[PDB]
Amino acid sequence: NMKRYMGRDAQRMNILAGRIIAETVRSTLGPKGMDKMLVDDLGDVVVTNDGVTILREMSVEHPAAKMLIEVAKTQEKEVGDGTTTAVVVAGELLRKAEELLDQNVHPTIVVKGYQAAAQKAQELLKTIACEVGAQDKEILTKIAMTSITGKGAEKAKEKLAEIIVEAVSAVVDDEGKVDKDLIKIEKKSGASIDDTELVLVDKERVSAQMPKKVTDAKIALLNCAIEETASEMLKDMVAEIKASGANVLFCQKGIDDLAQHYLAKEGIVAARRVKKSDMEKLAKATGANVITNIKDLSAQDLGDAGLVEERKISGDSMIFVEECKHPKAVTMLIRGTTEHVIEEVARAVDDAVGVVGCTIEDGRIVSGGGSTEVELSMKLREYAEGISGREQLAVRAFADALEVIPRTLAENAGLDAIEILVKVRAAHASNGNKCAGLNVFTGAVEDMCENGVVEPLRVKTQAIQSAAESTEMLLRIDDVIAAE
Amino acid sequence: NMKRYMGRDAQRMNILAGRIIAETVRSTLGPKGMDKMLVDDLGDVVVTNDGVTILREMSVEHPAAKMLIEVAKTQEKEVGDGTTTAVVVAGELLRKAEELLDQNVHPTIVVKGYQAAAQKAQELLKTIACEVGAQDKEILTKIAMTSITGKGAEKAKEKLAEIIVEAVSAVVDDEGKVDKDLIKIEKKSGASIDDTELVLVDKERVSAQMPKKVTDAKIALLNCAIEETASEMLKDMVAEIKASGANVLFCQKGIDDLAQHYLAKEGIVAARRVKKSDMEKLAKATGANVITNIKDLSAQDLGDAGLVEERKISGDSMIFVEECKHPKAVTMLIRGTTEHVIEEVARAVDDAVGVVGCTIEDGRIVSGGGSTEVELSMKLREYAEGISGREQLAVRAFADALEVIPRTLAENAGLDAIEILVKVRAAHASNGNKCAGLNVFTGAVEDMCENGVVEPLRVKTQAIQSAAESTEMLLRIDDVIAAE
Ligand SMILES: Nc1ncnc2c1ncn2[C@@H]1O[C@H](COP(=O)(O)OP(=O)(O)OP(O)(O)=S)[C@@H](O)[C@H]1O
Ligand SMILES: Nc1ncnc2c1ncn2[C@@H]1O[C@H](COP(=O)(O)OP(=O)(O)OP(O)(O)=S)[C@@H](O)[C@H]1O
Repeated sequence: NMKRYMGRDAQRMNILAGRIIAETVRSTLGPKGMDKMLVDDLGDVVVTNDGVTILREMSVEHPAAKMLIEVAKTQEKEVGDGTTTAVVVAGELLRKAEELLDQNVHPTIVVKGYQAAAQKAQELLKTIACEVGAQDKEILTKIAMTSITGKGAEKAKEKLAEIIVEAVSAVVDDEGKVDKDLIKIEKKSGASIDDTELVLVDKERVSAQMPKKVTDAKIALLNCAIEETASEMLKDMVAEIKASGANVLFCQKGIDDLAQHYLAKEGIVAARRVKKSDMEKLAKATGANVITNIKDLSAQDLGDAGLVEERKISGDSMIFVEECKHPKAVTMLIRGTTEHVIEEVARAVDDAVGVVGCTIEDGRIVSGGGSTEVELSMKLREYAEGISGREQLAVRAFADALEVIPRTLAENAGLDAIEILVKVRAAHASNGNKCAGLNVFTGAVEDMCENGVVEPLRVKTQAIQSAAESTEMLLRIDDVIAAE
Repeated sequence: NMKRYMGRDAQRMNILAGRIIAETVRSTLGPKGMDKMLVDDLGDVVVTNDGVTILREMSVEHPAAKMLIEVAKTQEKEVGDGTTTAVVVAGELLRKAEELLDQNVHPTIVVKGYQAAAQKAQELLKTIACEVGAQDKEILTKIAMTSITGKGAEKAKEKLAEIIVEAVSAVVDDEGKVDKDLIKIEKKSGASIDDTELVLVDKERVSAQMPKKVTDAKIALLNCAIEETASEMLKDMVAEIKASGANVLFCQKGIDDLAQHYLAKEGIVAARRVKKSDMEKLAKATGANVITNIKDLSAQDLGDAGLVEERKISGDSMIFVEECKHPKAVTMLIRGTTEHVIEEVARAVDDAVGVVGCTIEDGRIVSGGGSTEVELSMKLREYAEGISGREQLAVRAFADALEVIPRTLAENAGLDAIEILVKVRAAHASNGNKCAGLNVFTGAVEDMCENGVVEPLRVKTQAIQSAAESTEMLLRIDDVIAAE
């Protein structure tokens, strides 16, 4: 009772389960990559190329397959971009492992070489990484351009990348990290995509008596109700909010009609029945605390916004909580034709903000298009030469597994994956180039540094470490116990 | 009509047929190699380790398998030793080929790299080959010792190798080739193996009147009968033999009683009804011509032997046709307990004569025990690095196939074939040793030059060229037509 596989039947069962879900997202990789349509139980339709969004919301039930959905989940959490690359590598590390397992090479000798090679791979990517001065805006534009590319070439327009860099360099708290929460994202309609210019609550003001737009507003987020009868029992409740010094008031519950007069009598603007999702947004953006008791409302529990304005944007009158000047907080009015386009243009900026923010924090970038994958592969095979024992073959299989990304890039491009794999490999020997990679549009092998195809070092370093540590643990299983 | 396989079903059918007969002789290789027992239709039993004798006399019927029995057949014809090694390599070249065929790499790109690598392998073995002065007898003893070893360590005794070298160095016709036919092989009984001292016709003299042993005898080989009635019609026939000047007469047919008196009257010794097999032996050893007419018997059709003597060796009185002094022809009295032992001690010398004769003619030897196989493998992988295109992978597969012999040597030894394959490979890098190989008795990797494990260059160069040319032709078949 109830389900168990023995030794060889357990090792092959776990390796096959990791490889089968890896091939599902193997075609999505590359500028000429494929998209996936997922239809669940509800009949809800969604089409996505992003590797992490596919694995999370689709029906997966195999025990070994569920463990590999933690690699991409910690890839989007730590980096964001490179969720597809982190899964495919892990699949190839299982393919090169079972080739050694059938030859009676012990799994512990395999895990001995796999860890030692991954320990060396991290201390080899450091040299081949180029240093990008934190405010070198011409390179930062290229890094942002490389991030928008991959989701679409038509999305990658010269003017869009210039806007993103200006926002990230402004929100840097000297010295000198980058907080991604400081940039506010707004999703509005209107014939745009190009009209995109450098929290939005779907509500109005509780009374027409209240004014419309402050400068340097203090926002009190109340979870508790400000309620009553007919005997001015709210004059205390209104004065308690005035005691803290908050001119803006976001209430999650209902505000009574008597309190509406008194809050407007002071000059304080209030909003009734704001969605619970929007209340959690306001607390983290402005730096506010959600208070569930009006008696204990403190002045240090209030958030700080730059510009609060009830604009009638796209017809609807909504509360524009953003804003600043010499600004530590920036708002991005991401706009497009249909809401489904807007959300995609919103997620495209999410990756573009991350890479520029990572470049400022680190300094660091590596050549994309399967360029640094070849350089690291040839440097680890010569590293394997100086290792005595059976653990050498594990390092050799680790290095031969690194050539999967440049191989799969040709698989989805149209060109032969066997011919180019030799052309780039020969163009890495001795010295040059280190930056030589495959350009899917041109066809021939080109220098990626001059093409503008660059990705942050964290995209490659995290993806290797997350895939290595996962495959090391998966090769340490010989018995599977699955009840029910 | 009648049998045909299409494309992929034809290529896999021919590769599998070559590999299946390669595994049959794969266990025979090495000092700790296995023997094979073959029972045919007649019920005749014979046990042999020699790779070429197995493939020739056993029941083989597959069309693709019969073509690979021409490699070892031309290995024993050209070299002698290394018939097993020539087949196993050809099998691995088919295994590494079908790995490329499943990846849609075209067979002509495979044959392009396989030929170019074999062309380089021949011009890389020339440097790693050591020059052995033709009369350097201390090394020639080691080469002879290495030849006797492989068939048996108990066969390999110090005194035996010293005897062989003296015979080969004497039969050298200056300057300066070695004729293997000049050394006569005799198979006699008696408690020996150690009593082996540095044509034998199973017949006597036709008349007791005839003498027994000449010096510098001229031998007339007659196929025609010297026959008669009762009216001295043989006085012409006897005088016609005397006209040529031959004191020794070997007759294949019957000699009549009247001619027996007249031949003995002259002093000419004759023998009646010598086996047809022995007549062909006498013609090639002494340098004689088989004449089928007594009227045309010429003096230039007579052979020349050193010593002809009717010894009563081992009880039986047989004609000892050998012999010399300052000798261009040498006789080896190979002796043992049972006739089946004698024949094996006779075949063990056959390999020992070849290698010493090849060393005098060439100069040349390479380290055995899978030593030069590793050196050539690492030198062709770096040679593959400087080749652009898909033909590189064919050279890589050609070089990776060379490590089969050192791998199979460990397979039959008892030690791990995965662990040692790394130990020797790492001990070949940069410079040293070139002569590093596996010693099956010691276990650890040792220098083969100091151990005395050396083989002629022709053993390795012929085996590669015979296996490469065969596998190149076999990869050029896509349709099989087999009628009946
Ligand atoms: N113009 C280009 N030429 C060649 N390679 C490129 C180019 N633009 C991007 N790349 C490479 O393509 C890969 C990115 O492909 P994507 O399909 O976006 O997958 P990912 O970034 O691994 O994961 P996502 O984006 O989170 S789904 C990286 O390895 C880039 O270096
Ligand atoms: N003492 C030794 N230590 C290591 N290798 C050895 C030793 N003696 C011989 N060898 C190697 O063993 C191989 C010879 O093995 P064998 O089984 O005799 O097969 P073969 O010579 O290929 O074919 P035969 O003799 O014609 S059957 C050669 O590659 C030798 O260099």
